[PDB]
Amino acid sequence: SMVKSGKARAHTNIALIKYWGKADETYIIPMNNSLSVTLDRFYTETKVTFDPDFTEDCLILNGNEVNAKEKEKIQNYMNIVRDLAGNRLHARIESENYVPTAAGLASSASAYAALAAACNEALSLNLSDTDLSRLARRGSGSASRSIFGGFAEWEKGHDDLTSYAHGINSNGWEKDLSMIFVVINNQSKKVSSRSGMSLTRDTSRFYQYWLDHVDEDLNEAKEAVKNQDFQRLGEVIEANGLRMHATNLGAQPPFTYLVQESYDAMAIVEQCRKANLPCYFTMDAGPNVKVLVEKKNKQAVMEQFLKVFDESKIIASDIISSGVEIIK
Amino acid sequence: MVKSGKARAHTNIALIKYWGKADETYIIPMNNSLSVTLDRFYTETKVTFDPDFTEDCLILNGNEVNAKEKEKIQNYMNIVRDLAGNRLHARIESENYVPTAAGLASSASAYAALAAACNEALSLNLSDTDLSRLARRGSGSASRSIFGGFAEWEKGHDDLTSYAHGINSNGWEKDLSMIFVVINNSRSGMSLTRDTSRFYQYWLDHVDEDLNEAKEAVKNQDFQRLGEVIEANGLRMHATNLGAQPPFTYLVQESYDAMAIVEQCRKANLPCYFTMDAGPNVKVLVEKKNKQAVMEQFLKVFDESKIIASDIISSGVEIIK
Ligand SMILES: O=C(O)[C@@H]1CCCN1C(=O)COP(=O)(O)OP(=O)(O)O
Ligand SMILES: O=C(O)[C@@H]1CCCN1C(=O)COP(=O)(O)OP(=O)(O)O
Repeated sequence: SMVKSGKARAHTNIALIKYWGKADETYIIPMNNSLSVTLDRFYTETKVTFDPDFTEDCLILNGNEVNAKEKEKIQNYMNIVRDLAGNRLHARIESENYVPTAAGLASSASAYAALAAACNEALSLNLSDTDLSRLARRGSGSASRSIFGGFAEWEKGHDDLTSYAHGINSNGWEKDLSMIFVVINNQSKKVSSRSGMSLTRDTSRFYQYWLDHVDEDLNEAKEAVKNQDFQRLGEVIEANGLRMHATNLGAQPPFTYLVQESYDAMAIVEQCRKANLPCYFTMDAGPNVKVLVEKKNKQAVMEQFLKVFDESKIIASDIISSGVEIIK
Repeated sequence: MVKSGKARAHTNIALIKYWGKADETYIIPMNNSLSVTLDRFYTETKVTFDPDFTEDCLILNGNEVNAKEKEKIQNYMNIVRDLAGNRLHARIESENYVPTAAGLASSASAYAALAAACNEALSLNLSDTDLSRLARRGSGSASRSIFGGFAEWEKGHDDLTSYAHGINSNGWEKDLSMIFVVINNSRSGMSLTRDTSRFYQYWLDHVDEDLNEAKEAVKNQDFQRLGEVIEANGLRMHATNLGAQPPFTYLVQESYDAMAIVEQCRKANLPCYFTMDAGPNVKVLVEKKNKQAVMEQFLKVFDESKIIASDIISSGVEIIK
C-alpha cells in the first residue's frame, strides 16, 4: 500500500551521425548533435520498486546481483531521480537486457531510457518526452535518443536544460528500413566508449576535422530523410562514421576499434552496392559492423554475408516506429 | 664488349609521406615528400650488359624474381636502353641487406642502386638530379635514395621537373637514429586511396604546411618540432586509407602498442616519434643520445629479435669497385 512501482521497455539505437566527445563530462553534454535509428529487435525491460523501508538502492540484472561498484554507480544515478521527484525513497531495480551484449552490442542506451521511464511511471512524475530524454541522458548520452522510435536526433544544447533528443517524423520511412549486425570476432579485454571518446576529444590531432564537418553531415542526412533518399542518407552516414574512427587514429596515443575482419565486412557492403543491392555500414565503440539496408533487400544482402560469416553472426533487426513504453 | 657496373643504395623512410600519384606512367606524385636515409638497410646491385643477351634477367639474393617484378624490370630497362641509346639487355644480380622476412626491404634502395649501376655500366655521367629522375621511373621512393641524410622529392609537374635533392642539415643526421619495431600481420593501396578516398582532400590540404614545418625544424635542428609534425603527417596518411572505397588499414593492434610506448617515452623525458609505411612495422625516430634508453623501454614489452636500430647515413648512393 506504500510501495510505488513502474516498468518500462526501451529499445537500443544506433547512431548514423555519431555522438563522439563531450563538452561537459559531469552532465553529459555532447560536442555535436547526433542522429540515430531505434531498433525493433533489441531492448531492455526495467522494473523499479520504491519502498520507504528500503535503506539503499538495489540493482538486480538478468536475475543476478551487481557488484558493489555497479551498485555504487546506480545509487548515484537514483539520487538524481530522488532529487527530481523530491523524495528520499530508495528502490529495487530489476532489469533484463534483451540485447546481444556478449556479441558486443551496447545496452546503455536502452538501459537508461528504460530506467528513466520506469521511474517516471513509478513516481507519477508526468515528465514530458523532453524531460525523460534529459533524465536518461544523465545516465548515458545515447540513452537520450532511445526515448524515441524511428529516427531521433540529440540536440546538444549548452546545459542540463537544453541538451536532449526528439523524434523525427520521416513519413513512415523507418518502416521501409532495416539493419544487419555483423558480429565480429574481437578480444574480450575491457573497453569503454566514455573513456575512448574522452581521450580522443581531449587530445586527438584530427578532432577539429571531425568538428568542422559534423553539422554539414547532419544537415545532409536530415535532408535525405525528408526526401526518403536512401543513397543520399547512406553515403553521408557511412562517411561520417568513418571520420569518427579517423579521430581515434589522431589520439595521443592513437587507437582503433576496427579489426581486419571489420574491413572484410565493409568490403562486402561495397560489393553489394556494385551488384545493385544498396547498403551502407557504420561501426561504434567496437569491431562489429552494422549495415543499413532497405527492408526489401535485407535478405539478399544477408545471403552475401552468409557466404563468408557464420550464420550465428549475422543478425538483422527492423526499425521500430514507437518509442519507450510502459509495460506490466 | 660487355658493359658492367655495381652500386649500393640505402633504403629511406618518408617522414613527410609520398602517398598518391598525379601521373601513374611517369611516377609524378601528388605532393612533395621528405625522407631520411638509413645506414643499416641497403641493396647492392651489379648489372651486366652483354650484346649476346636477348632478354633482361634479375637474380635477387641468388634466386630469380617473381613474374610481376620481372615484367617490371624489363619495362624499366627499356627506359634505360632508351636513355642510353642502345638495345642491350642486362643480367642483374642484386643482393638485399635487410633482416629476412620482416617486412623491410624496399623498392627504394633497389631502383636507386639499379639506376646508379646502369649509370656506371654505360658511363652516362648523370648528374644527381637526372640520376634521381631515372630512379623515380622505377619507384617513386627510389628518387630519394640517391641521397643520404635528409632528402626531399620535389613533385614537379613532368618527367623533367620531378626529382629529389639532398638537404644539408649541417651534420644533424649524425645525431639521429631510427628504431624499427618488427610487427607481423603500396602502389595498389595508394592508388585506391588517391582515386577514391573520402579523406584524401584532407591530406592534400595539410601536406604542404607539414612539409614546410618539417623543413624549418631541420634548418634549426629542432627535434621536438620535427617529430611532432612528422608523427601527425604519418597518421593523416593512414587516415586517408580509412576513407578509401572500401576502407583498409596497414596497422594492427601491436602497431598501436608500439606507438603507446613512444608516447610514454616522451612523458619520461625521452623524446621520440613514430611513423608507419605500407605495413604494420613501427619506425621510431630518436636522437642518438636517447637511443639505448628508448630501446630498453621497448624491450620491456617486445622481443629483442623484433627491435632493430639503425643510424641515418650521411652519404648517398655509391659506386662499388
Ligand atoms: O552510440 C553512440 O551514440 C556513440 C557513437 C559511436 C558509439 N557511441 C558510443 O559508444 C556512446 O556510448 P555511451 O554509452 O552513450 O557514452 P556515455 O555518454 O559516456 O555514457
Ligand atoms: O616510402 C614512401 O615514400 C611512401 C610513403 C609511405 C609509404 N610509401 C610507399 O610505400 C611508396 O612505395 P613505392 O614503391 O615508392 O611506390 P611506387 O612509386 O608506386 O613504386
